[PDB]
Amino acid sequence: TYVCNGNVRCVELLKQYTSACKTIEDALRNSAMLESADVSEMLTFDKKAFT
Amino acid sequence: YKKCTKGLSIADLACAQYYNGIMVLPGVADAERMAMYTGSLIGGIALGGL
Amino acid sequence: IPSDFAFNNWFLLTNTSSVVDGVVRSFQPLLLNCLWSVSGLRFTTGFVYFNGTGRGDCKGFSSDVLSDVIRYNLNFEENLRRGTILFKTSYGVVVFYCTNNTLVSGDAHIPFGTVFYCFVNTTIGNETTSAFVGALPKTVREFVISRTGHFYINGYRYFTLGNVEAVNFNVTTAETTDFCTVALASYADVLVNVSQTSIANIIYCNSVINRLRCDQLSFDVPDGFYSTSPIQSVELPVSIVSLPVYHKHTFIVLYVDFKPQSGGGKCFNCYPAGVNITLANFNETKGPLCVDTSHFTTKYVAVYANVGRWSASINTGNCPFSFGKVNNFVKFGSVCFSLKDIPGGCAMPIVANWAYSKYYTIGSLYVSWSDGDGITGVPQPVEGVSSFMNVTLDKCTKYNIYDVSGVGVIRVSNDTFLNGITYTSTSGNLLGFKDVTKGTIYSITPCNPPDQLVVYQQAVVGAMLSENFTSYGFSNVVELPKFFYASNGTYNCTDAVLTYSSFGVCADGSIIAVQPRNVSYDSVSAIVTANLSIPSNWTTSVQVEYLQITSTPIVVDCSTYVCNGNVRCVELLKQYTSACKTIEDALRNSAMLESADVSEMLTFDKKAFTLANVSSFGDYNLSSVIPSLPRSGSRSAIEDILFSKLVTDADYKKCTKGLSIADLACAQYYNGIMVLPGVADAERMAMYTGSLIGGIALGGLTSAASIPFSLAIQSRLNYVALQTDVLQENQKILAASFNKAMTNIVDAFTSQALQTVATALNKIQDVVNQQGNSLNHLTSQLRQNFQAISSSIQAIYDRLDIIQADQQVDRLITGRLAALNVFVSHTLTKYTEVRASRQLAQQKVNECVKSQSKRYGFCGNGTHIFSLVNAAPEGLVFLHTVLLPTQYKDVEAWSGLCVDGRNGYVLRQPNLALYKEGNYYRITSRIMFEPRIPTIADFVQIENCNVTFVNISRSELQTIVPEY
Amino acid sequence: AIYDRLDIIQADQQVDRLITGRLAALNVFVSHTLTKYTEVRASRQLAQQKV
Amino acid sequence: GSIIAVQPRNVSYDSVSAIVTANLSIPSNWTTSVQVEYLQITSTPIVVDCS
Amino acid sequence: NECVKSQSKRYGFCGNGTHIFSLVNAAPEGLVFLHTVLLPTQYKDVEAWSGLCVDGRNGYVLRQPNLALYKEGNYYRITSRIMFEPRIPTIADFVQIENCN
Amino acid sequence: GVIRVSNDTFLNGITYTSTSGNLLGFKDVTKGTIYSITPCNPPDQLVVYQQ
Amino acid sequence: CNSVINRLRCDQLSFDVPDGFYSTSPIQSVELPVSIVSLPVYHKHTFIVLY
Ligand SMILES: *[C@@H]1O[C@H](CO)[C@@H](O[C@@H]2O[C@H](CO)[C@@H](O[C@@H]3O[C@H](CO[C@H]4O[C@H](CO)[C@@H](O)[C@H](O[C@H]5O[C@H](CO)[C@@H](O)[C@H](O)[C@@H]5O)[C@@H]4O)[C@@H](O)[C@H](O[C@H]4O[C@H](CO)[C@@H](O)[C@H](O)[C@@H]4O[C@H]4O[C@H](CO)[C@@H](O)[C@H](O)[C@@H]4O)[C@@H]3O)[C@H](O)[C@H]2NC(C)=O)[C@H](O)[C@H]1NC(C)=O
Ligand SMILES: *[C@@H]1O[C@H](CO)[C@@H](O[C@@H]2O[C@H](CO)[C@@H](O[C@@H]3O[C@H](CO)[C@@H](O)[C@H](O)[C@@H]3O)[C@H](O)[C@H]2NC(C)=O)[C@H](O)[C@H]1NC(C)=O
Ligand SMILES: *[C@@H]1O[C@H](CO)[C@@H](O)[C@H](O)[C@H]1NC(C)=O
Ligand SMILES: *[C@@H]1O[C@H](CO)[C@@H](O)[C@H](O)[C@H]1NC(C)=O
Ligand SMILES: *[C@@H]1O[C@H](CO)[C@@H](O)[C@H](O)[C@H]1NC(C)=O
Ligand SMILES: *[C@@H]1O[C@H](CO)[C@@H](O)[C@H](O)[C@H]1NC(C)=O
Ligand SMILES: *[C@@H]1O[C@H](CO)[C@@H](O)[C@H](O)[C@H]1NC(C)=O
Ligand SMILES: *[C@@H]1O[C@H](CO)[C@@H](O)[C@H](O)[C@H]1NC(C)=O
Ligand SMILES: *[C@@H]1O[C@H](CO)[C@@H](O)[C@H](O)[C@H]1NC(C)=O
Ligand SMILES: *[C@@H]1O[C@H](CO)[C@@H](O)[C@H](O)[C@H]1NC(C)=O
Ligand SMILES: *[C@@H]1O[C@H](CO)[C@@H](O)[C@H](O)[C@H]1NC(C)=O
Ligand SMILES: *[C@@H]1O[C@H](CO)[C@@H](O)[C@H](O)[C@H]1NC(C)=O
Ligand SMILES: *[C@@H]1O[C@H](CO)[C@@H](O)[C@H](O)[C@H]1NC(C)=O
Ligand SMILES: *[C@@H]1O[C@H](CO)[C@@H](O)[C@H](O)[C@H]1NC(C)=O
Ligand SMILES: *[C@@H]1O[C@H](CO)[C@@H](O)[C@H](O)[C@H]1NC(C)=O
Ligand SMILES: *[C@@H]1O[C@H](CO)[C@@H](O)[C@H](O)[C@H]1NC(C)=O
Ligand SMILES: *[C@@H]1O[C@H](CO)[C@@H](O)[C@H](O)[C@H]1NC(C)=O
Ligand SMILES: *[C@@H]1O[C@H](CO)[C@@H](O)[C@H](O)[C@H]1NC(C)=O
Ligand SMILES: *[C@@H]1O[C@H](CO)[C@@H](O)[C@H](O)[C@H]1NC(C)=O
Ligand SMILES: *[C@@H]1O[C@H](CO)[C@@H](O)[C@H](O)[C@H]1NC(C)=O
Repeated sequence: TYVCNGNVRCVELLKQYTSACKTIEDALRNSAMLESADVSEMLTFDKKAFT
Repeated sequence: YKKCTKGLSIADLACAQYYNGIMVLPGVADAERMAMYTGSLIGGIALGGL
Repeated sequence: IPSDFAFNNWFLLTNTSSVVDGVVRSFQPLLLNCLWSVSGLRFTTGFVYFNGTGRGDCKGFSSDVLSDVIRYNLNFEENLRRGTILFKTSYGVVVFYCTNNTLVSGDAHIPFGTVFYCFVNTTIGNETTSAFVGALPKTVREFVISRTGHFYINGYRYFTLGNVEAVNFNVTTAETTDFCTVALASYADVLVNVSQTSIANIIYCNSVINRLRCDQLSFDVPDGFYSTSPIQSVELPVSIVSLPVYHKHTFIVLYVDFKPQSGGGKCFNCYPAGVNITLANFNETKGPLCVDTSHFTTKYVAVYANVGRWSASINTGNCPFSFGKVNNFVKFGSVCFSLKDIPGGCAMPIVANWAYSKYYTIGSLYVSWSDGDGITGVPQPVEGVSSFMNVTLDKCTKYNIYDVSGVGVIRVSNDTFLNGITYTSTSGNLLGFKDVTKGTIYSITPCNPPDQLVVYQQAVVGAMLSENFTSYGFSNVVELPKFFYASNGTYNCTDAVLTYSSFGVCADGSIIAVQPRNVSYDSVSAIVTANLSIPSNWTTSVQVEYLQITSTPIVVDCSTYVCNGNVRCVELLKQYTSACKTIEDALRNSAMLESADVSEMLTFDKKAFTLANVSSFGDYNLSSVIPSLPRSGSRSAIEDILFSKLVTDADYKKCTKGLSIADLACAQYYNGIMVLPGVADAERMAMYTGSLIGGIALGGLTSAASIPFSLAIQSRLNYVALQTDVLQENQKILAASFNKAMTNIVDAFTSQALQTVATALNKIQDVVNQQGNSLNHLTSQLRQNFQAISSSIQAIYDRLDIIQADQQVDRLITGRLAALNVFVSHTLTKYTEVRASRQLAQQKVNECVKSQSKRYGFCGNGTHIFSLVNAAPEGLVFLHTVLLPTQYKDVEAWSGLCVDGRNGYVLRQPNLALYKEGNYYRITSRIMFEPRIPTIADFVQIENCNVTFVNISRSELQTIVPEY
Repeated sequence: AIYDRLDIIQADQQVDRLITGRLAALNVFVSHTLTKYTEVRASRQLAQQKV
Repeated sequence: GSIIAVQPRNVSYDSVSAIVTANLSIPSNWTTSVQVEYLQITSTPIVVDCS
Repeated sequence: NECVKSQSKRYGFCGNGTHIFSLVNAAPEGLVFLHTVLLPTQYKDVEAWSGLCVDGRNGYVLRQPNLALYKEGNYYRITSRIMFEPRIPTIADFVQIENCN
Repeated sequence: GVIRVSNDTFLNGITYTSTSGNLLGFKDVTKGTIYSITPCNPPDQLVVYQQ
Repeated sequence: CNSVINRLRCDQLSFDVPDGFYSTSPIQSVELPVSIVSLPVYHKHTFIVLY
């Protein structure tokens, strides 16, 4: 999306360099999921506290 | 963005981001649980093991 | 294709040098059409005409299709069978001679199996030429040739031909079991895993799962959220919106005259061609032409149907614009093309084809231009009426509005938008345009919004979409507010097997409102009358952590890494030493700094050495974590499993000799990336981890031996609170839970605890990925030449004389030093971050491990008992045993009662609280139900008695509290 | 518009120098995201550590 | 110039032990040793005019 | 503001041992400190009991973790876990426990 | 560099190159034997003491 | 700049280089016979000449 902009040809050429990009987007994705895990872990909910 | 790719309004800046692929994820501390949490703790300030 | 098919005879096909032991997605002719079983192929093999006439079974799926490719895989023993090879092709016949004997004619047999002067006669037109066999194949196990004519034998294609019609495998077979099969097949796209010259398996890229998996460049992609854009690329009508103007005729035209010399093989004397420009009339006074007005038009006309095998075309000369698309909404000003050559303009190459054998290059009119807005091109020849503004709204469209091209659906919008004709976004893509005729406006909605989808258990169930639609094989795909959720499976919403920050997902695909982990913690409260709950029966749960503690030390020689051993590059580099010298000095001193720091942390105790003995643990059977007993010499199961998973340190001295091909790490020495032996190398690192791990059950003592562990742990916990129990069942149940965490969690290697270990494992694999792709990012920045002709400095010297050699050499070194400073600055950011995390790790091993902190939320998410520790790839891992609430214990608590007399009690220290279990009073802790005997040492006097409080005199206080 | 301007071969040439530069800036951005992650990690430690 | 197997700094620290019958060692006669530290506390403020 | 003003109760923080106080000066764009500290130089032998409980229903456990008895002679003294200081024995640090071994 | 005789089938292809792109070894056309390439000038690390 | 010490010191662009570990590649640059490995093909005469 960010580089092809929806272009099929740019997609085909990009795919051969996936390893770099795939690594990039995997890093940011896993780190997003990591930090989301971390926050969710911090997140707690109490029925006593609600009221 | 699902609701801004239709309708009679010109898309907002954030919607333009979806169009360009900068998918801004809904915030981890989205309003619902974030508020439930901030509330749970803020009540935990005057609430103790009881 | 069968699964588990060994296909050992089949092989990979590579244009360039073959890779080893890697997985790559690629296009291969793998859509097998007809097996065409050999069935003992005899001397009269037969001719294939690119047809399904194959003597074979179709194996169900992919039964029969137009056969696009023919291959000759060979399955036979190491035997010589008399044979000949004859090739039939459109150009003409090809015959192959050979002679096993040294004589050129010799004996006309191609060697079969392992292994001669052979020749080939190729007749083209009426001319016959002879080709030398040259190199003799050791053994041919798979042969291949295409229609397009590419020929690869196990890769490294020697050449490629024009095309072919038929073939014959003129092999006389003495053996009855000559072959199993020899087939025809068709192209496809697949992926390939080959290891150490042996293929493992492949994955067709058909399903959604297999599609994304192919994109993952692996097998069995793990569960998670991934982005897909499945929008159909099928061409659709494209609406045009334009600005009103009466179109003057500004369309370029062309003519050509190609003398028709025979386009067959025999073009010994073949004529050239002369083209005459048809764009406009030329007066030789002024060479350049002009534009009548600012209008959109361009066309190309030519005649090429003059020869049997001829095509004439132009690609691009020295100017960017590609002729023939000039009409595709291009805008220029006063380009003023001229046939006669003039400066400041590009030229265009013209070429003629004769079956690709020879290119009859000619040069047509060079094209000149000026930067402007007037000249323009439209695919339609005439737009003079100026009422043509094609418009499709809801359908997918391609659009050009006022020279802006995009793809999407036009949505009618009603807004004044009086500022200007059009508005573009921050990126620059137009959002909407107001119509010239009436002031109405149309927004542009993107045609192909990106889609997010979820795969679970190697299956895609559920997808996050913007449309209310069921796109799955299951039954129901519900809707949602402000956003939609796609899962075609039924919704019983029994329970959620997946959890994201803003949603939850059932095993069946039912969506659930994100529910945060429900936890009921207990916090201290002021002296009050209430019914209270204390944690009583705990069992221990390992909460695994991973701590970065160093980074892999790396040193780079300026000369090695940039010169590559080149003396000339060394001489030029030396003048810029100050920068590089500063760089390598910084990284070197910082390496020595961090090595000093670790060594300073490193300690060794003779008392501790022995403490790794298995006798100390007793019933605990910690064993796995226990450092192994010295094997008649002067390492734990987890560290070993982790090492066994080190997939995806030695001395290069021993790999620059020997019969083995060098390993990847050895290649690093060759390229000058001298990876230093790890500071915490195995020897002292292990001696240290052992010394401390024994220091956990070893305290300041005269001897160097162990103490019974059962009495020993009691002390670490006492730091948190005074144990008044004698018989510790918790020990044995925490051992059963601990070793069950090791059984199960170590099986996970090879309960929220499981989430913790999943996080830690993902963290270690993260740090291994980040280091791998860091140095791979470096060695790929060496794989790329910023501006050079090529990356090889040597080959550059071959290519170039000194002066311009130095020019591209130093632009290379400037870019390499730039990336190198980037890398050393990432090393410095890694140093400051590994310094913070060293502070923290060093800060917790010496505290939490040695003496439980009084800070809850630090280590253990509750009352903490002690922590284990081991080594890990470039980091530490700990196992903080802790005490948490499992069963609460009811109690009643008074409101800090003051005695009726002037005596009245307030708290002597905040961490205790009375309660009334019965007539007698006991003062259990705020962190356990331990029944501390009541005692005066914790009392205080306060006058003001609230009658609502205890009724006791100072005398029977002794009968109430056993103060003395 | 580059595809409109260009035939495949040199189209791929300017396309891939584009993507090389875009991936370069993109790695710059993901590395600033990683520096932001390590810093927001320190400050998460501290915030989480004070609440 | 003789090479030696890296020996880490030998140190015999003392850590607390649970109530037990044993012969124990307490530090008695100390003399003070300065352990110098250096702490970054600011950075050299710099301003640049675009023009 | 901490270690300098009031010695931390965290060993391994400042001084690599028992810490006494810290000096401070300025430096190019930074600070430098001189953390005076107390470290082991000469150990002092002692004998320590296994948290003995009295024969009567009275029996002793530790009132706070940082001390330890020892038997220097017939009389008992309760030196700290961080020094050989001879704290006079005292009831303020005692507790009762029935089970006598 | 110096060519070192190597004995391995290496049946995948004629030649193999490293991650950098420098060839590691090549198999002979005549007989299937292969030769590894060992770097001519390995970098050296040296220590200076008391000048 | 004759001795090893004075050689590295000249590279240090200073005097009395402090004690430490430094990288040197002293391999002789003297020209040596260079072996050639090639792919079998009967060479047609494709050599440019000049007058
Ligand atoms: C080693 O080097 C050699 C060269 O020395 C490489 O060989 C080349 O490889 C490329 C692909 O990497 C080949 O291009 C492909 O040609 C395929 C054959 O199709 C031919 O006929 C069809 C129908 O008439 C034409 O459309 C093709 O292309 C022609 O027309 C297009 C129009 O745009 C022109 O641009 C071309 O110049 C031609 O004039 C061919 O003549 C062809 O099927 C294939 O197309 C698929 O892949 C592309 C890219 O993804 C898609 O855009 C296209 O839609 C097809 O993709 C789908 O098609 C299949 C059909 O089964 C569907 O099932 C799937 O959905 C699939 O995704 C492409 O055009 C090139 O021809 C070839 N050179 C020669 C002469 O053989 C090797 O690849 C290389 N190997 C290594 C190891 O790198
Ligand atoms: C590519 O191939 C497989 C995935 O299917 C992975 O490597 C292969 O793993 C199999 C496991 O069955 C190995 O088979 C075993 O090899 C050992 C070693 O000789 C042998 O003792 C056993 O009897 C069994 O045959 C196979 O050798 C191995 N192939 C390799 C290493 O090339 C690998 O993960 C796959 N690649 C990826 C990353 O997809
Ligand atoms: C055989 O191949 C030829 C092409 O040479 C084709 O014309 C014919 O249709 C094929 N026959 C069958 C039965 O497929
Ligand atoms: C096969 O080759 C033999 C000799 O090599 C020849 O006698 C025979 O005619 C050939 N047959 C065909 C069908 O080419
Ligand atoms: C080509 O074939 C002819 C006869 O078919 C033969 O005389 C000639 O020697 C062949 N060319 C060679 C062997 O190079
Ligand atoms: C080829 O056929 C032979 C029979 O001669 C058989 O032994 C061998 O297994 C086959 N090779 C395969 C299936 O790869
Ligand atoms: C444009 O409009 C005309 C008439 O409505 C039609 O003939 C033509 O096909 C249309 N073309 C496109 C691309 O919309
Ligand atoms: C085209 O070619 C013919 C003959 O080759 C010539 O008479 C004519 O002037 C040329 N140009 C145009 C624009 O017709
Ligand atoms: C969503 O799609 C379903 C499927 O047909 C349809 O019944 C429903 O009316 C649609 N709702 C909206 C708001 O588009
Ligand atoms: C799920 O819902 C379907 C349809 O309402 C129902 O038939 C089925 O019994 C339900 N299953 C469970 C486990 O609730
Ligand atoms: C969290 O809340 C639900 C709501 O009633 C309750 O059933 C459950 O006991 C709580 N969680 C656990 C693990 O007990
Ligand atoms: C809970 O407290 C009330 C008074 O606050 C008391 O009467 C009751 O007995 C307590 N609960 C139990 C189980 O004793
Ligand atoms: C729970 O605690 C009580 C109190 O000591 C004990 O009697 C009981 O056996 C414990 N139960 C378990 C399962 O540990
Ligand atoms: C470990 O201790 C046991 C008993 O404490 C003893 O039998 C054994 O010899 C010890 N290990 C070694 C290596 O001596
Ligand atoms: C625990 O002890 C038993 C017997 O001593 C032994 O068989 C078992 O292997 C030990 N546990 C582990 C994990 O080795
Ligand atoms: C003290 O006791 C009185 C009853 O006489 C009551 O009204 C008041 O709330 C109490 N105040 C406290 C407990 O602070
Ligand atoms: C460290 O160990 C050696 C080994 O016997 C010992 O001689 C020495 O006393 C220790 N180090 C110091 C500084 O005392
Ligand atoms: C060491 O302890 C033993 C008993 O554990 C004791 O007999 C001995 O006297 C102690 N050492 C000294 C020097 O008193
Ligand atoms: C060591 O400590 C003892 C105990 O006070 C003291 O008498 C002796 O003088 C001290 N020695 C030194 C050198 O400080
Ligand atoms: C190449 O080989 C020939 C014969 O072995 C010899 O005359 C020539 O000098 C050699 N040259 C090189 C550069 O090895």
